[PDB]
Amino acid sequence: VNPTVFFDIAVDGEPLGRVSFELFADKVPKTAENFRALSTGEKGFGYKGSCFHRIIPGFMCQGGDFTRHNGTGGKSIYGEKFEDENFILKHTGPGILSMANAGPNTNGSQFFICTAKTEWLDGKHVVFGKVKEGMNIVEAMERFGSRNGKTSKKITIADCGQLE
Repeated sequence: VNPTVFFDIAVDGEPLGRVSFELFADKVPKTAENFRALSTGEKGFGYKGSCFHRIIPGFMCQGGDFTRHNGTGGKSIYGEKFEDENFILKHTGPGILSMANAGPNTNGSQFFICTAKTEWLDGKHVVFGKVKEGMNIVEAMERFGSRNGKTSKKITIADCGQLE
């Protein structure tokens, strides 16, 4: 009833496992359709084959930059950027899926998964989903990042698509 999508994660090519995310289209529909369409790839472009470029252990895993692969690109299904839809949902704990951005109303395609409650980001980043299964795979990816976010291994979304 809320869509579910999955990413299959690979570390330098070696399969790691699958993470599935429930997307709260009931509360943040524009934001959640944007992540759903990029996971299926149905508009022509999307997340398949891209990497997690910034992983800061004990905080969050960030990816979604499918154009420049380092945090300087990405785009939404609506344009380069779109507005912050609302701030109903908050960063209550691990598994929260929230949009990364560069300031007010600059959402594109980059997202991050919280591995901690990060209440200081409330009202600054739009929360739109959470880990349904595979939290242990997010924990395992977290072991490859560092204090400044550089990764030891290339963490890529080998495959991704919808499940519900």
